[PDB]
Amino acid sequence: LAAALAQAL
Ligand SMILES: *C(=O)c1ccc(-c2ccc(C(=O)OCC)cn2)nc1
Ligand SMILES: *NNC(=O)c1ccc(-c2ccc(C(N)=O)cn2)nc1
Ligand SMILES: CCc1ccccc1
Ligand SMILES: Cc1ccccc1C
Repeated sequence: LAAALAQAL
């Protein structure tokens, strides 16, 4: 999940 969101940055 972290990566799925972190892709924004
Ligand atoms: C949410 O973005 C997210 C993505 C990927 C993972 C995750 C956890 C563990 C592995 C892995 O290969 O573990 C082997 C011990 C890969 N991806 N978690 C959360
Ligand atoms: N929000 N995105 C990031 O912080 C981020 C974007 C892209 C990458 C990344 C990592 C590794 C490669 C590669 N060719 O090995 C390319 N892009 N990391 C973080
Ligand atoms: C694509 C997720 C990510 C974001 C920032 C740094 C590394 C990786
Ligand atoms: C590992 C991680 C966690 C939360 C936001 C961004 C990144 C790259």
